[PDB]
Amino acid sequence: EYEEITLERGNSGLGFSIAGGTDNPHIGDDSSIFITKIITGGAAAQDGRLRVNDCILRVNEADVRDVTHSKAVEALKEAGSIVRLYVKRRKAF
Repeated sequence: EYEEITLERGNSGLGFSIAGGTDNPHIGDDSSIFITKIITGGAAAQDGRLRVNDCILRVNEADVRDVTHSKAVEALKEAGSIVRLYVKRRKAF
């Protein structure tokens, strides 16, 4: 099951936060950064944005799995007006 979320841009804090660590905070093999928390009180929360805690599959139709910490923050922010995130979840066991 996959559900894409197309939210609008912000200005200085959409409302949701993200965590990452490819080569900025500490060395690592997995560049794919994950979400930490969705802070209510922003364009993101206003339109929606659920509580995430994992890495996104793609951003703005492009995979941002090739970034650093400061790049990921900008990869979204600099994504443009409307930002669309795709997330898929497979069922098993």
